[PDB]
Amino acid sequence: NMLLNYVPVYVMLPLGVVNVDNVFEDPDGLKEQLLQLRAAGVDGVTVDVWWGIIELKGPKQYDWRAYRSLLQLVQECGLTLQAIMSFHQCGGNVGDIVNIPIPQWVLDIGESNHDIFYTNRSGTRNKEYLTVGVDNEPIFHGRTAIEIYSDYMKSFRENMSDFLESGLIIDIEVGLGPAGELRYPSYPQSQGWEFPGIGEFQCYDKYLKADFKAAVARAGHPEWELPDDAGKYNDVPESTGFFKSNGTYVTEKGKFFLTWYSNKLLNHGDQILDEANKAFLGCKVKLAIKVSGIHWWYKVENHAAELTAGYYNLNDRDGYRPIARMLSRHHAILNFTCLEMRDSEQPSDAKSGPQELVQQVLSGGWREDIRVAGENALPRYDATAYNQIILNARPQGVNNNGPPKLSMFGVTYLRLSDDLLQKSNFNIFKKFVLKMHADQDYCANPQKYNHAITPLKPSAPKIPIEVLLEATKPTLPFPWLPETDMKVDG
Ligand SMILES: OC[C@H]1O[C@H](O[C@H]2[C@H](O)[C@@H](O)[C@@H](O)O[C@@H]2CO)[C@H](O)[C@@H](O)[C@@H]1O
Ligand SMILES: OC[C@H]1O[C@@H](O)[C@H](O)[C@@H](O)[C@@H]1O
Repeated sequence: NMLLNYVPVYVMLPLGVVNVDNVFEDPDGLKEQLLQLRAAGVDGVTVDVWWGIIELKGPKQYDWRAYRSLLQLVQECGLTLQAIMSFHQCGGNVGDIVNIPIPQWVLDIGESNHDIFYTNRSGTRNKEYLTVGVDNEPIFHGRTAIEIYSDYMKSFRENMSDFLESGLIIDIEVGLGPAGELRYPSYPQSQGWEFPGIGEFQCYDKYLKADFKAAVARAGHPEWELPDDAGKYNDVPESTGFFKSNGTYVTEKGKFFLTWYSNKLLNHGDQILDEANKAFLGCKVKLAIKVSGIHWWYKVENHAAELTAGYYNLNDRDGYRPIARMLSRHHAILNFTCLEMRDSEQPSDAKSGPQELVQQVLSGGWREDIRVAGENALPRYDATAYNQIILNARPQGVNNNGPPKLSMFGVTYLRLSDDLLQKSNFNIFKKFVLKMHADQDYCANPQKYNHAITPLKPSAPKIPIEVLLEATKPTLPFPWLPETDMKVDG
């Protein structure tokens, strides 16, 4: 039955639906919009549950009231919800039209210890997310960074227990870095970065620097230092000593560094997912993480932008499949934040391969047998963008004889706004939804399309780093259709 080809669609809510003062500003206005979404067949909505808003007053001083009101309204409107545990700041990344810092009490600690922030070679501290360097340092009034994240999720679970039991929440997206994605803040607009700059390594805080020095010493090269020839944010690879042909990135020193740098992210994600699994154990919800889509420089040997962001991906080394393998033990979903782009839409001097990157990432996930989801990177309202999203959702089209061999677990659309509801735009959006649903009407019971959610089980045993890195072996991607068989047209 065709319903087996159904891929659910979710819509991200406006940034700041509950403001920095923890107030659900305009319920009536949101309601009108939500009702239009429900009428259009949208399965659910997505929202940031901001750490800086909820635990503002002080350690474990949570206030869930405003969010309880929002969830209540969402439920009343007949929509499901994807909740993002947002442990990051809103404001310095593309589209961030509102400023929401992390808890002030944490920022106060940052005044006496600047090394709790990601730091670049020049010494500039980025305050949008706590460096992985302090994940296990008990410097926050007795707690470590991971314990803070853990306590937060447990409080959410307990205080929103009625919504969880009633099945309102479909999945919990655990924020793991800038913009909620598992990556280093290598391309900060707040520091002057501009596409398609290669970005900069963010491993200069005292915690990461010390870990590196100890590591190279144990490797027999105590004299090795962090990269000093990688250039600046807006450089091009060929103008740097680190990324040029036969440059530092290909030397024993460079390879060791890149492995160390990317490994920190894998472990960061694995340890926090462990806590998320314990916090939501038994609940009918799934776990998910977000991976950034860094398509610029993907078509040159150095893959410079990916490397500075923490994804050690080269033409002969898969830097994404190891992440997918790590996710399997947690039975988590890999959410890829860039599915609507086409190579031809990118300037040629950027050497961008968004289409190829998507194929590589989704294929790796399916090969590791995990579920994969995604979202468009930039606001788009045209047919071509929707058709590309639909192609990626079902790479080999629909199957009239049963379920498709390949399909994404869901797609989240960024973002709900007055522009989207404009007559003509919303008209196209409705067709996008219909096509994602494979020409079927909105289906309220997820079980009908094999998306039933069972109680979250405990995570499987820890997978050693060496086994994770075996996933770096390059593999051929699954075959992709040149265009979707379920086009929106125009
Ligand atoms: O509201 C979710 C999330 O949205 C923004 O980050 C997006 C980004 O704009 C996209 O281009 C892509 O990278 O996915 C990101 C995460 O969904 C905000 O910048 C971020 O703070 C917020 O959590
Ligand atoms: O915010 C950065 C964005 O700027 C836009 O002008 C470009 O078209 C995007 O490709 C880029 O990601």
